[PDB]
Amino acid sequence: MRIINADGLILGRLASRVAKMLLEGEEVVIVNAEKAVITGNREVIFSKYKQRTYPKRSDEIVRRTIRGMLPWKTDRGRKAFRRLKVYVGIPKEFQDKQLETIVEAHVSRLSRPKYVTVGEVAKFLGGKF
Repeated sequence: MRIINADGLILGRLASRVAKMLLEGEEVVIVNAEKAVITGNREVIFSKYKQRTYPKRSDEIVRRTIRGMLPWKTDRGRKAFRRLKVYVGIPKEFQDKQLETIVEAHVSRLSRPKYVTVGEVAKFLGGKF
């Protein structure tokens, strides 16, 4: 399996790359889901997700975003989605494992980064975490 640390990764980019991994047969675990980021204006992002509510918890938001990038309705999409596990923080079983990142998804690769974390969106919506 491949364990990805979502800390500082742009949600959309993270989701697109992970969807491809799942379709290619890889088992993917995402940790620190609440630390992934969404670029844009804070009020606009909050409003957008407020209208969608749809999961309100960080891990669920990340899971749903990835589901939308897969051929969900098909048999190939369902099988791929089954190989995904998402968690907030880093559960005990993954604390001493190698955590990978996705360089292309780093928000730090942006010149003028404006963003909020998934956790901040979850808190705003009333999610547990």
